[PDB]
Amino acid sequence: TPAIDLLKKQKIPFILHTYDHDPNDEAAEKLGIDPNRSFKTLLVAENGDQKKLACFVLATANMLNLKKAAKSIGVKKVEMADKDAAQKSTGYLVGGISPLGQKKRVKTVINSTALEFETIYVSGGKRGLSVEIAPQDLAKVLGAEFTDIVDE
Ligand SMILES: [Hg+2]
Repeated sequence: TPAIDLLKKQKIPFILHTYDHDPNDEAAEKLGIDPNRSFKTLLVAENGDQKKLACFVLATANMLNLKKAAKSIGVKKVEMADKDAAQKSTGYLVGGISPLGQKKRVKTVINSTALEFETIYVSGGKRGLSVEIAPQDLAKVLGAEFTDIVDE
C-alpha cells in the first residue's frame, strides 16, 4: 500500500502486523492489542468546506471532539468529511484509512494520549494490515502536531 511505500521510501522504522479480515476495532480485537494503543484516522472539513480537509488520528474507541479538532488546526469550526471527499483525498476506503500514504497532503493532528506509548498501531491502508510505529516517528513523517482532540 501507499502507506507501506512511504515508510520504506523514508526509511522510517515500523512493524507490519497482519490479521484476517472476513469481508462481511477489528485490529485491536484480532491482534490482541490494548484499544488505547489502536488508532483510527478520521477526516473533517474546515468550516464545512469539503475540499479543505484535515486529518485526525485518535484511539478507535475515543470519539473525535469537533470543537477541540477545530481549535487544533486554527479554524472556526469543522464538520465530518463527506464519505466521497475523504476517499478521493486519501485514496483509501473507510475502515482502511491510513494516516500514511495519503494522496493529498493535508494538516494532521494526533491525539496527545499517543505519547504515553512507545509505539502505536494505525491502519496499514487496507483491512487486515496494521502498522506499528513510534508516535513521534509518525508525527515527523506527517508534520503532525500532538493535541487533545478527544472526548471522555
Ligand atoms: Hg493524514
